Amino acid sequence: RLFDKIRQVIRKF
Repeated sequence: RLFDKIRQVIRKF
């Protein structure tokens, strides 16, 4: 969901 995107970023931070 809209979070699937909030997860990717974590990869960056």
